[PDB]
Amino acid sequence: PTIFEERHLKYISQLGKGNGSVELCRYDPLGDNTGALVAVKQLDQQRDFQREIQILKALHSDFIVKYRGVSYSLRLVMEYLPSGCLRDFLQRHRARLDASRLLLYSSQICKGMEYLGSRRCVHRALAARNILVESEAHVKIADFGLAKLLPLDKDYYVVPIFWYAPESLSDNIFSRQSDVWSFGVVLYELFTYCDKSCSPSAEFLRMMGSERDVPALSRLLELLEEGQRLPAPPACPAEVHELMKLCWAPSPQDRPSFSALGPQLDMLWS
Ligand SMILES: */C=C\C(=O)Nc1ccc2ncn(-c3cncc(Nc4ccccc4)n3)c2c1
Repeated sequence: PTIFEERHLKYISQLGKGNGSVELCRYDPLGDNTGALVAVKQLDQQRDFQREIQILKALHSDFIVKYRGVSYSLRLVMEYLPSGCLRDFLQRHRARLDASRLLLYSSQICKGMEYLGSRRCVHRALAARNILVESEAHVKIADFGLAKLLPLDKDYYVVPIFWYAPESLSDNIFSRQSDVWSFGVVLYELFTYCDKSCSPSAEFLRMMGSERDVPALSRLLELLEEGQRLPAPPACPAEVHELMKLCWAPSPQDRPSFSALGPQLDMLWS
């Protein structure tokens, strides 16, 4: 929880890039390569980094990536999770992993989302690509770039689409209930071991009979209105598929809470 002097941050590698980049650095004030490793995020967006840091300063959970401080143009310094993105990890260790492990990860993501809910924080971005793996036994939620704190008196706000709840698609509405819908897509992703051919984009594009890279918002809404949903992945226990279907109830108030999904996933693992 400190200001990291830029001169002491020794660049190791680029971890990711998007809309924005995350760099693996060694914080070496001594200058003898004994210092701890950190992940440094760097970028009209002064308002957005101000928004993101205010949220991250306030989160303290073993299931949410730890905010470590700042460095300087504002840079955000976070803990580094050595096993990287869940999407990469599941694809590389598929043969060595099992349904038990995916239930353990599902339970941990659900605990972090319960915590975010307790802070009236909407994550919005939740997807396997922003879940990070600390160790074989532990994952954490990352990417707070689109996160938002709800007002005290309003449980929603108005702002890829394959993780979004229908109200987000049709009315630009986001809430903790739309985060539950996205969590259902994450459960789907975990159970495919993040396989590219069965990704939410690949599967929804097949279901919609699309012959293009970019989906049509109107067609996805039509498919969802019909009651169509992502199928149960081959590796998927029937119990988990039922939980996904609940997260995907068309009305937000009819979706389960993370506090209700959580013990169920925990038990399936245990
Ligand atoms: C798959 C990319 C990757 O390996 N990324 C990554 C690995 C390890 C790690 N530790 C900490 N972070 C981190 C820290 N703060 C923010 C972010 N932001 C994002 C993570 C994942 C997707 C998008 C943004 N990551 C990483 C990141």
